[PDB]
Order: sequence, then C-alpha cells, then structure tokens
Amino acid sequence: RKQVADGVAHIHASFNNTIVTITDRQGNALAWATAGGSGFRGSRKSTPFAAQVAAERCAEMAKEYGLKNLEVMVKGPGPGRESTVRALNAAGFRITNIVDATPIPHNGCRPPKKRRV
RNA sequence: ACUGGCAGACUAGAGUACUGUAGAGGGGGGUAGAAUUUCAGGUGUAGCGGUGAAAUGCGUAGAGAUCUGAAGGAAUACCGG
Repeated sequence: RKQVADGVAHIHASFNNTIVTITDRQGNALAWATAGGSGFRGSRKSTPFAAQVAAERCAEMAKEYGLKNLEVMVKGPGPGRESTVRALNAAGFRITNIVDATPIPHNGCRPPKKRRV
C-alpha cells in the first residue's frame, strides 16, 4: 500500500446497479464496491440503500490506503446518487468537491429503440 | 350597350432597375466539441450486464469501474421557440 490522503470517489449510478470506485487523484483504482456485490440482488440492487452499503464497504476498504479527503464524481441517473455521497460523509471522509460526471452527448449516437412493453 | 377583331391610348394588374433587411432555402468544401464503440497501456478485483423476476451474454485468459491515449463513423446538447 502507498498511503494516500487526497482521493476521488467515482459513483456510477446506473438504473440497475451502483458502483463506487475510490481512486487516487490520478484515477488509479484503490477500492471498489457495488450494490450487486454488497449483498443485494435483482430488485434491491436498484435501491438507494444497496448503493449506500457499496459506498460503506468501499469506504472501510479505502482506509487501508489511509484516505481522508475525497472529491465525489457522481455519474448517472440511478437511485444510488445521493445515498452513496451521504455514506462517504458519514464514514469520516471529508468531501471537498461533489462533481457530476454524467456523459451527455451533444447529439451523437442513436439511442436504443423505445421499449414497447 | 356588352363580348370579339383591328388601330391607337392608359397605369391600378404583372414585371424591371436601385438600396437595404431577416432567414436550419439550396449546392460544394473545411473544421470543432460532447458522446458511443473498438483498441493499447496504467490502476484495480470480483463481478458486470440485464429484468417484473430471470436467463442468454460478458468476466479470473482480469471483466465491469477508473485514468490516459489512439482510431473510426455518425449526429450536432444548450440556443430552440
């Protein structure tokens, strides 16, 4: 382990799962945790609370590297946007900046077809 | 008288010249930025993805995530009504 104190939390909140990848500021991965690896499956992955746990699990694995300050980059529309960020505050970590990093095409590729469900 | 013909006349219709104005009008060429995919390398480690739920699929040969770069094609967020 290289001990780092300043880092970046990259919350990837899909509508299905939520991934949390705490990195150094140079974007090398240190820890990751996912709603659908932190216990919850099918329906319950896609809940705030599953993502919270992902964040918690990742947080208490990020302390091995001795991280202290994180910037949160919240990327996507999922339920695990807000909850993960709370779970980083309420796990010690000082949050410096909360960026949104959602990829927005400036008209680009034709999305998949509409679901005639 | 009215319609037509013929020979004139007229400027209200129609058109011309002049100067501006707005405009995703058209055709050609170039270029920008965002994003997707693929690929290469770094970090990293067990999931990812998907759904009503799931399975097919993808992943330990290292995925997904994340960083950087590259290469392509297509379409031009906001403005925007």
